[PDB]
Amino acid sequence: EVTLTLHQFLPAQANVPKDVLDVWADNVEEASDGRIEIERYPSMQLGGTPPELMDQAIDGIADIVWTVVGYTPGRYPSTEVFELPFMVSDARAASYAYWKMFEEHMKDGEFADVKILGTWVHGPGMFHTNKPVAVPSDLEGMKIRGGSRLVNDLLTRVGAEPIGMPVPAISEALSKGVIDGTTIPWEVTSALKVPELVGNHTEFDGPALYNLTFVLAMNKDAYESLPEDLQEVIDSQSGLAFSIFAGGTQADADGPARQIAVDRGNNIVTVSQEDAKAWDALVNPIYETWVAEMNDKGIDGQALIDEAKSLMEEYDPSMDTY
Ligand SMILES: O=C(O)/C=C/c1ccc(O)cc1
Repeated sequence: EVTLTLHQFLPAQANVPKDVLDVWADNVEEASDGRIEIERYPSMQLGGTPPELMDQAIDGIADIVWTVVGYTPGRYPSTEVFELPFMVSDARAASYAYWKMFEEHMKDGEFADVKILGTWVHGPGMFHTNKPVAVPSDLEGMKIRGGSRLVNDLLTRVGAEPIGMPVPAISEALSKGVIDGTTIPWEVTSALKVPELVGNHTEFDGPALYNLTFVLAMNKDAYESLPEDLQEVIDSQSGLAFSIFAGGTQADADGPARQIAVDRGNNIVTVSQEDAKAWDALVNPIYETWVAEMNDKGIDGQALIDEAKSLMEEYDPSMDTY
C-alpha cells in the first residue's frame, strides 16, 4: 500500500488530465496490483501557481506533477529546441525526439534534481483573438498572452505585445480586456471557454507556428525509496512510449475542440504553407539568437537543432505502442 499525490493545473475533465494522466495513473495502479494508489488533484487544488509545480515535485509537496517546462523560463534550456518557430510537423515525432534527447543530454545535467516520467509537446500552437488575424500586420498593437519566453519572443517579432501568464488565467484576462487574445493549441480552448470569449482563430497549415514542452515529473527521494520492483513498475508505464502517447493524444484532441468553434460560427483563418513564409521571415531569426544564447551557456545549440530534426524524421509510427 502506497499513496502518491499527482498535482496539475487544469480541471479533472480536461483532455490531458482525463486521457493522458488518469490513463497513466490507472496503468501504474494495475501494474502495481493495487499496491500503488495515485490521488489526482486538479486546478492547483493543493495550492500554488502552475509555475511552482516543478518545485512542488522537487521539494516533495506533491509526489507527481504535470507542468509546462517554459513556466520555469530558461531553467531547462535544452527543451527549448522543440519550441523554436516552425520546428514541429508531428507531436508524436517531437515527443520521440524529446524523450531520446532527454536521456542523452538532460537527465543528469538540467533535470538531475527530479525524476522525469514523460516528455512531450502539444498540437499546433495558434492564435485566438477578439478581432481577426489573417496576416502578421493584424497583430500590431494587440496584447497577446504567451506561456514561455520563446513564444513571447515570437509575439514581439510579429508585432504583438506579449503578456506572460499561465494558461488557467486566460479566461479572466480575456473577460476583463487585459489581453486582446492568446496563444494555445485547439484542444485546451474548450476547458477555458475561449470560443465563448473571442470570435476569431488563426491556424497554420504546415509545421506548427510553435508548440510548448511538458513533463510528468516525480519527486526523486519518493521514487528511490520505493522498493526495487515498484520502481520497475513506475518506469515500465512511463518513458519513451508513454511520452509518444501523451503528445499524440494531446495533439489528436485539437480536432473535437476546433469543431466546437466551427459549430459556434466563429471565424477561423487557415494560413497556407505559402502564406506562412511571411510569418517565418519575422520569427525565424529566433533560431540565430537562441543558438547564440546556448553558446553563451557553453551549449552546442545547432547540434541540438540538427539532432532534433534528425530524430524526428527517424520516428516510425509503430514505435507508438502504449
Ligand atoms: O501556452 C501555455 O501557457 C500552456 C499551454 C497548454 C496547452 C494545452 C494544455 O492542455 C495545457 C497547457
